[PDB]
Amino acid sequence: LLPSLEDLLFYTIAEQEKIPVHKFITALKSTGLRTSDPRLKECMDMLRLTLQTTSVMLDKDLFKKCVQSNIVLLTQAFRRKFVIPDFMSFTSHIDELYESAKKQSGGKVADYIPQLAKFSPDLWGVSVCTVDGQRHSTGDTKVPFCLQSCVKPLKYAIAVNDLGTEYVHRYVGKEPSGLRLFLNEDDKPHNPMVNAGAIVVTSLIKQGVNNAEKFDYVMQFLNKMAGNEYVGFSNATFQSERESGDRNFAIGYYLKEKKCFPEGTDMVGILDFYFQLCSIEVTCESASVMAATLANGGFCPITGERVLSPEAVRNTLSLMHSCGMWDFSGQFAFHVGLPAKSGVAGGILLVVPNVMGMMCWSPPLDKMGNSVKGIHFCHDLVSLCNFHNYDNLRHFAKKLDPRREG
Amino acid sequence: LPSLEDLLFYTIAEQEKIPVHKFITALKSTGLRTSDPRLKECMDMLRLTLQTTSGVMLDKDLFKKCVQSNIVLLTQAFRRKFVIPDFMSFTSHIDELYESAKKQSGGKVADYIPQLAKFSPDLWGVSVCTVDGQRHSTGDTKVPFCLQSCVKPLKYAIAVNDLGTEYVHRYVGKEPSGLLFLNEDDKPHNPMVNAGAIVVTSLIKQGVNNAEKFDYVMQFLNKMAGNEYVGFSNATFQSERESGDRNFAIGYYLKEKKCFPEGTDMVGILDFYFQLCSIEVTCESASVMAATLANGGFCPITGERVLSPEAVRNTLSLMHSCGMWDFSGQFAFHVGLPAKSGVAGGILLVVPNVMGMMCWSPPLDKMGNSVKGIHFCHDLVSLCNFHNYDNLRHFAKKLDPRREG
Amino acid sequence: GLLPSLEDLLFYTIAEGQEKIPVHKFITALKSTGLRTSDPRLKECMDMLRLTLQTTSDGVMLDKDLFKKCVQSNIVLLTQAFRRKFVIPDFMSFTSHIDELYESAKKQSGGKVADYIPQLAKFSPDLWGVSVCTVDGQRHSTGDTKVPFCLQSCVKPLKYAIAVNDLGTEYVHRYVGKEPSGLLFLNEDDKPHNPMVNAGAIVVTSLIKQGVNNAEKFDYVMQFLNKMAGNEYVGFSNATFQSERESGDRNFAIGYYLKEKKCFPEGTDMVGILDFYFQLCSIEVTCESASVMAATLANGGFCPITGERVLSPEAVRNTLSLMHSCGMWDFSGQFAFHVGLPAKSGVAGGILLVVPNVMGMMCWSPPLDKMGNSVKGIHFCHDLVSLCNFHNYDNLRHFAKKLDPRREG
Amino acid sequence: LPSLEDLLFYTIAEQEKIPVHKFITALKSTGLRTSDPRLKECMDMLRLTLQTTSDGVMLDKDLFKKCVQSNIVLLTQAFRRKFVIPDFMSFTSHIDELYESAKKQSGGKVADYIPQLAKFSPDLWGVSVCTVDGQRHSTGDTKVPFCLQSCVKPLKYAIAVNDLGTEYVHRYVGKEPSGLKLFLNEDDKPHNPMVNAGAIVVTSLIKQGVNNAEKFDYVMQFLNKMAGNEYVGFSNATFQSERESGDRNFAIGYYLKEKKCFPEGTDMVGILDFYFQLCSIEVTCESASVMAATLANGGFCPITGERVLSPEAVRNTLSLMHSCGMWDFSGQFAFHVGLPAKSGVAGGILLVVPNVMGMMCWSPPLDKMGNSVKGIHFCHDLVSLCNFHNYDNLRHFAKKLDPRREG
Ligand SMILES: NC(=O)CC[C@H](N)C(=O)O
Ligand SMILES: NC(=O)CC[C@H](N)C(=O)O
Ligand SMILES: NC(=O)CC[C@H](N)C(=O)O
Ligand SMILES: NC(=O)CC[C@H](N)C(=O)O
Repeated sequence: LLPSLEDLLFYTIAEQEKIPVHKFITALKSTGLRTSDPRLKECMDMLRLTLQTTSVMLDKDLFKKCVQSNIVLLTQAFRRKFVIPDFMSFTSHIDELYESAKKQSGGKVADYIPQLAKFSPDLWGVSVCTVDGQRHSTGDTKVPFCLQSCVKPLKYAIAVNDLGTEYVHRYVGKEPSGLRLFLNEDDKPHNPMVNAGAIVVTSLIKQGVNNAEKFDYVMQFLNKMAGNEYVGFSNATFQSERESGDRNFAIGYYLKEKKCFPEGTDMVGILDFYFQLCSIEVTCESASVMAATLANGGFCPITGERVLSPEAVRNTLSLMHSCGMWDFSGQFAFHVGLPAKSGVAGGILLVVPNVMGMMCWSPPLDKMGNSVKGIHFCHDLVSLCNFHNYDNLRHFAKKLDPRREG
Repeated sequence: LPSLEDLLFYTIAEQEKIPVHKFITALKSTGLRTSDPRLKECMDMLRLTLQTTSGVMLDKDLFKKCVQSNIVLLTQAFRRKFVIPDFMSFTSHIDELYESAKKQSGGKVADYIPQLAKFSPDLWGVSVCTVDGQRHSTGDTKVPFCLQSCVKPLKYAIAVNDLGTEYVHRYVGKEPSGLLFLNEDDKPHNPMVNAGAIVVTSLIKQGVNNAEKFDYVMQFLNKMAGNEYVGFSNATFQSERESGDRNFAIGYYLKEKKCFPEGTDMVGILDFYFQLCSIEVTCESASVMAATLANGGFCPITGERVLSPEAVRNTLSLMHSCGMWDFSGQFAFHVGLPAKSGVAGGILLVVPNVMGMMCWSPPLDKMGNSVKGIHFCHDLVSLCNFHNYDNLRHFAKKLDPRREG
Repeated sequence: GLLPSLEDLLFYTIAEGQEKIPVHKFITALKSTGLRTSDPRLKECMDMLRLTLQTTSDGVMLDKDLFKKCVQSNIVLLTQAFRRKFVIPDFMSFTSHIDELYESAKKQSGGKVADYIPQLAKFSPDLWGVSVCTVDGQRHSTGDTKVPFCLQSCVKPLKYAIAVNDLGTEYVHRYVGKEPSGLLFLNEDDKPHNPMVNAGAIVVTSLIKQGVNNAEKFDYVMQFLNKMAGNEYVGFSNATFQSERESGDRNFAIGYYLKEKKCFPEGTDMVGILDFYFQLCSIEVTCESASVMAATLANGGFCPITGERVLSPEAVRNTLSLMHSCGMWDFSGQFAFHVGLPAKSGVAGGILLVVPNVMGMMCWSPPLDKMGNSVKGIHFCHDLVSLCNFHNYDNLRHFAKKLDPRREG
Repeated sequence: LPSLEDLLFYTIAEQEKIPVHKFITALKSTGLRTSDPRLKECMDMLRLTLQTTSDGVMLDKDLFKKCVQSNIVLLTQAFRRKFVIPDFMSFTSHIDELYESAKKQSGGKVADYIPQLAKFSPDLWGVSVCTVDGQRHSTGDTKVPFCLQSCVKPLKYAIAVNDLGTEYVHRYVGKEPSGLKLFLNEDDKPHNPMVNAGAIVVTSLIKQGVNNAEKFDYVMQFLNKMAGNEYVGFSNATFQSERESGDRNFAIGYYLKEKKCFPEGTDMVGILDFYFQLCSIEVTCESASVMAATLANGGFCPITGERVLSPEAVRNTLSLMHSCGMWDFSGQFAFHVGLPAKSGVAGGILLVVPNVMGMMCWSPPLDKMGNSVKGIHFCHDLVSLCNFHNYDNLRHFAKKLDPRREG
């Protein structure tokens, strides 16, 4: 009845009675998946074992032997079922967008922390990870840098995940500021995407256990969001933050005075936990998986595991849309229309919902604290593709739609 | 090789002839209306065919004679290619949401003018027009009422269409205020508040007189509504102009702050502004206007291009963040849909790529938003993965009407 | 025992040991006290001197009989003048300081004549006048002190004083606040912040003489300013009034906003009140007549050159308090701290200035600084308090090196 | 030309010898206290004369001269009704009536944010007067120690301006009411020295360079001069509680440091400590009234004659007390009362009637704006009765009475 889906896929990769391993790997990579994709491990484990047998071809039987455990995911890849079918074409566009933004040399590397915010201004990296796990990187995408305020969406998602929308917003608002004292009309910080809200959010997570276990908890959570790619910690940055955090201590003592914390909070300990979270290191590549988890409804696209509740992800994307780019948030929301969160190390965590996640990193910031190259890339991207939140999917004038074939 | 009309014919038959009522009943179940302008040739031919009797049955060749001219649309309709395939199931959910909000009898009918205070608190209508022209109304959806601030996205869309983003926003901002009148640049905060709308009004069709400015807008609103009802309440306009002290304060303040293009007659612009607020619609015709905004600027029941994609994207963005007065931030967070409320009780609602809607009930909550409409919008999104930041693949237990199963 | 008459006592002081006093010698001695022979309180004495001067061809010598005859009806005021009982006893010396202060402020030629209406733009920037009227009626002017100009916002304390005079403190402040704003139309009770800014002045205007028409209201205020000015010059610039009404978009915005917020007494015709407000801004004074108005405020509401009670002590105290904190636009806080005098500036370049218990002054020069205050006048105010212990919180017993013109040596 | 001693002697012995009690009784009726530091030589010689009895309790012209000669100028001013309030006993009667009227105002809440303030009885109420000539009057609980709290804010600003001048001090602090927490005005300075942010900055200007123990002693020595060496103490219990519960003040201090509002070389956390100490300095109504009298008298302490503050310091302090001294009530207090005043959370109101007298009113129960209810009531009543409003007129003042005039 059914010519096995393995056999079907074998005769679309051949046409020619055996398939060399290199030709299978090359074709796989042209789909956008990496050979290292964790959902492909059994297939790659079977390829490693078959290759050990001789100093290397593949009949229909050996092909079924290697692909049968992952045949569904491989088929969607090879039959152009992914969110961006023509990924190689899309990748060329990202590279042009990267090169155009590389010429933008304005901005100043933040210097308030000595601790390696002596980063080179020429550092510039862009990483893409689609909701189906297709990957592309250009530039300095393996270099660790601190999330800084890029961590704010992530830890708010964690808190809404563990505690729910209602409890979290007992303590922090859900709206942009006004031209920004610290607290809105209900004497809550305005939203989780500014320092006061992030500090209150930090006090909500894993209450009860000590700070060392809270950090372990958040790290394990970030690991799931990144599909177990690079997450780390900059103790140097942490020490800088805690010695130069005069504004944050002011916020902390103010929040404590206005009774903004859940009962039982040690505010100075929370501030320390806050500085730790800002000092978490990612790379562009690992951070883009984190964004793609947000783009994919809370499922990590390269592992398939449910990481956040959909309520946590919708809420996070909403507040990233309106509050994520500091004083530029209103203009960014209007011209780019994408959930994004910037950080003072030069990172912009960018989310194209249902499509892809991205991390852009260039240390030189503009006057509002946003990476100059990153802001430029974001504008170009949406000017090229119909990814703006309120672009139309049918009628989009000169823009390109990478979700489509023609 | 075999004809599209025949394939469609063989789908509706099973049975060498299709009864006419069978064809019509199947067509309406898709959600298209018999009166759809894109179906006029089909329906005229059906009407003419029945006159020249010879019975009431359509064989293959007669079927081809009738549907030939609109075959593409009739097939997208019949092959379940529309944005909401199981439209009748969705329709029944709309009615449920309608009946829930009907019971929310709270709020106060606006009474700063006699025309608004006249309206019964119990008038409540909801109308739906998808981006493919599928229609559904429940309640008081053929009762005329004034757009009031619901016109503000529409005239801004007209301004961006004729003038572009960069020009228009020399005069008006693009953010919620959070709080007045002017932002840090001495511009009104956004086009969705009186000060910004008054300035947007002064950008439209500069040079010509007010009668021609108005007719230019009315003809524009007619295209957005697929030529359904757009009218004018002179009674409301006269009351607006004699009780709008606040609006006169804004207008003089704008003139003092030099907020208008050079050559503006501010009191004339205020008059034009009051006229735009007094334009009348029904839920049904306003829902087509919203659907045009849902459909990238093409009117879904006529196929006509009305607005630039740029105008539509801008308007949706500012409706999202600024369209529900002091509730805008909470609406964006919990509903996540572009919407615009007005003091007559209307909420102009857009679900991008899906549909436009108009909800109307005169009683307002103390933020100025129709109580029944606010309740309906929350219910709608609690039920369907329509929130701007819902996910289209993983959406918990929400219903997705774009799908079949 | 009995009485050697006060008239004869005074005659001997003026008659330096001689038999008769020539009339010119009496006038010169009188003028040296600071009083003007035209002082309304001295009219009988001057009438009698004029009658005596009629009997003779040229000049007359006054014996004690003729002296008592001319002087008897005003002998008390004349005795205080001549026995140095006036608030500034050595007025000639003080007058020389005012002239020095005047001359050095004359050199401050910066600022910009207001030009939002043509009438204000036409005034030359070198017009500069300063006039002093003490609470005892001693007068001094230097510069362009008889040139009419519009009170503009300088009228704001005056109509507020009229409203408190007629209506009381509690009623008036149902409608307007009593504090400086800081940073925009209404305070937290939805009242204009104070009567010294446009919104509060417009509301104050709607409180005065309600129920009669605008023409009768203006006559009423005009008569009131005449009393405050001791019947010196008060007028009206219809040209300024017309330009104000056609140019004041900000004031129309304010009036529509106040109407919206229900800031007016019930029954107010708001555009009619705006018209009345433009009229009040267009009232004309000179430095000399305006200094008498200031001196009425310095003197607890008694006009010092007529002795008539013009305003209640309550109206005057309220007015001086709000001029102190709110009278110099955005510069009020600095002016209160460094000058410490109730003052009120206007866009024509006037600064109505009060030294309570001492004197009133009008300084006028059209060129304004970026805050709307006359450059020369502001310079003069600072100099005056650098020189004399007139600051609100200068101490009257220990004031270090400042002069105190109230004291003899 | 007869001698001032003899002239005064005749004025008192209407008749060849004055009894001592008669001299003392007439002296106290001028309002001067027999303990006045300016009268010590007179008082010392009087008691020494009583020891060597002889004549009895009777003073002749030569004994009177021996006793009063060293203080004759002051005693003559007193006895010849030349003090600023000549009929002091009558004025005293009015103060008493005003006191009793405010005593019936039992509203308000004692501050409870630290236990030291919470333990004070609501019914404590005292009012003390010291004129610029040293005339003294007290009614109620005027010998009960309480903390200055924010009443110290004008006193340390006055010290700062005295030592450093107006221009330097106001590089760091503004000179106007705020009207609109905010913390900072447009120039990124605290609005004025009468609010916590400005006071904290002013605290950081005094005796820069020396340690906090020496800064504190410098200030205490300064307050003791203002108070004519009457009680100035310290509540370490209040200080401990202040620093343990001053979250808001730590917020301000870190914000101030973030915005670079301190002089360079400032240890903000140590300045916060010094600030809590200044708030914990103790006075009584009687000694605090002398402090306010010093401000009333252009910087001279009226019961010692000592120059304590420059006139510049005093004028600045009185100006900012006028417009900024009663928290959110400042604008209304300036309009209706028109007197320089400073309230504090322990119930004190430091009150200055310039050229006339200083006062301290104290009652712990505060109103919703932080001001003592009985004290606010007394200040209104005082100015309703007397032409002491800054913009009252000294010649035409309606039905008010002027205690400076005789009739
Ligand atoms: N803006 C950022 O990226 C955060 C920087 C730093 N951790 C702060 O809290 O201010
Ligand atoms: N909210 C509204 O619908 C406003 C309408 C009304 N005409 C106004 O301009 O205020
Ligand atoms: N400062 C002024 O004198 C302004 C007066 C002017 N007529 C106005 O109402 O604005
Ligand atoms: N406000 C006061 O008078 C004292 C309390 C104030 N919180 C302080 O700094 O001590």
